[PDB]
Amino acid sequence: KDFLPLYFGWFLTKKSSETLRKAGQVFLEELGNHKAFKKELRHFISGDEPKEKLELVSYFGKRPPGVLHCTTKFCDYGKAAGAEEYAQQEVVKRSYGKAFKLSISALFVTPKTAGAQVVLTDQELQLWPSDLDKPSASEGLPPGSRAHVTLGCAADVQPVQTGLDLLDILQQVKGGSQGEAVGELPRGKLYSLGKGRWMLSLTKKMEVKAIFTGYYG
Ligand SMILES: [Cl-]
Repeated sequence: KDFLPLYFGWFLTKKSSETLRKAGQVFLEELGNHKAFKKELRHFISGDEPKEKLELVSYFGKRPPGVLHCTTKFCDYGKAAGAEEYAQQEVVKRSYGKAFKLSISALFVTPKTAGAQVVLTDQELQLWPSDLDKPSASEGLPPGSRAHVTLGCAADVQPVQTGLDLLDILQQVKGGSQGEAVGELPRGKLYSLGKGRWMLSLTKKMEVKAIFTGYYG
């Protein structure tokens, strides 16, 4: 029997991966120095940290090696639920190796993860899986809302958490967030969502080039 990839997704080109990685790092630096973030630090960490400055680049140390990616379907070589159905789809086979542009609308941080929110085109949405275990933070969010690029994770967090963290952030702002920004960073408006959750809504969306394919460990 033929096994499947570990996961399907869009793998950023080297240059797009470097552009987004650098924007993520700049965000972490700017956020950690922002007055609003600093005065909410005890909502973010929970230990015996001193009354000194947290460097978010250190905090989010488990950064992807190599290129960045946006996962569609985690397959675990066929062991994940829904893997075989996903992979057999015409659209997946037709798209395999195709180039796409991914639109990044926002960067976000929680105490667990840092990531970029991806807003998929209608063509890209056809590659989004139709799975069976709906996260409660996805209630009243449209399919494909979880799409993201992981930028870093805290030490004991697994990268999958980044999509759950995005969904939870999106739940906070689903009714609209006009007038609610706590402040601004150079590239957009900064939102403080409580419980260590922060979102930079980009003034101008970023656009990265990627290729749809399957990754094998
Ligand atoms: Cl979703």
